Amino acid sequence: GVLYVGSKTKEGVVHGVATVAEKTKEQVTNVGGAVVTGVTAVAQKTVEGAGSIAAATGFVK
Amino acid sequence: GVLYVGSKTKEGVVHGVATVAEKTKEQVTNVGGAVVTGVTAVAQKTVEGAGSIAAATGFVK
Amino acid sequence: GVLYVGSKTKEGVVHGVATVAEKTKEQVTNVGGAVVTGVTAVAQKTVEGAGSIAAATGFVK
Amino acid sequence: GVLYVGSKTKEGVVHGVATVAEKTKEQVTNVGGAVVTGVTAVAQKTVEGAGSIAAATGFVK
Amino acid sequence: GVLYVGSKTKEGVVHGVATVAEKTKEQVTNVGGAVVTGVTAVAQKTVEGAGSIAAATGFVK
Amino acid sequence: GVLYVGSKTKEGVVHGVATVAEKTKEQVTNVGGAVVTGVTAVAQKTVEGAGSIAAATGFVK
Repeated sequence: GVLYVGSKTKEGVVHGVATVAEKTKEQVTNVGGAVVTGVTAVAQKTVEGAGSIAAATGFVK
Repeated sequence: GVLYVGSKTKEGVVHGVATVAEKTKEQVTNVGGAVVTGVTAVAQKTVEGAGSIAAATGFVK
Repeated sequence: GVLYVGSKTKEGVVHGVATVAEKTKEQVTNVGGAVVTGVTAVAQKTVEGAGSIAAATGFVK
Repeated sequence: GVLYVGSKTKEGVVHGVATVAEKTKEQVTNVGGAVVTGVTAVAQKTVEGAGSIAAATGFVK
Repeated sequence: GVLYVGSKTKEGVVHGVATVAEKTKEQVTNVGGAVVTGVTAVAQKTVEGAGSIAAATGFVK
Repeated sequence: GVLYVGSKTKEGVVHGVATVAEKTKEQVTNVGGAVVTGVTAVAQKTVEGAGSIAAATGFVK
């Protein structure tokens, strides 16, 4: 079906994901999967089958 | 069916996910799955089948 | 069916998820699944089948 | 001596002089002298001597 | 002496002099002298001697 | 002496003098003298001697 997105902004500002750490001993950072982060961000049908986007670290020390 | 999104903003400002830590010993940060974060953020039908987006760390020390 | 979203804002400001920690020993942060966080945030039909978005850490020490 | 004028407005709107007439036979409009009309309008020492600003029509039919 | 004018506006709008007539027979419009009309309009010492700014029509029919 | 004018506007809009007539028989329009009309309009010492700025029509029919 139809999906109409119309925007008439003026002076937009976007930040997406942001990670910060300090004085840590052991850092592990994992980002992704389906991050989109726009000014007119649009996502549709990220999975349309028996499929996975499991951005799963699995820290097993 | 129809899905109409119309916006006529002026001077919008967006922050999405934001993580901060300090003086930690062992840091583990996992982000994703279906993060979108827009000024006109739109998501639709993120899963349309027997599928998973399980952004599941599984810290097993 | 129809889903009409109309907005005529002026000077909007949005923060989404925000995590903060201090003096911790062992930090574990997991975010995602279907975070959207817009100025005109819209989600629809996040699951339309036998599927899961279980952003479930499972800290098993 | 000192004359300090400080303003920190936001969204100001000013109209100055405004004349309107209708169905008149004989119209005579005279404006001036020391009209100032600002958003931070300031006037000082408009006359500092034996001088005149007499915006005086003198309709003598 | 000192004369300090400071302004930190945002979105100002100014109209100065405005004349309107309709269905008149005989129109006479005279403007001037020391009209200033700013967003940070400032006037100072418009006359500093034996001098005149008499914007005086003198309609003598 | 000092005369300090500081402005930090954003999106200013100015109209100065504006004359309108309709269906008139005999129109006479005279403007001037010391019209200034700025966004940071400043005037100072418009007359500093035995002198005149008399923008005076003198309609003598």
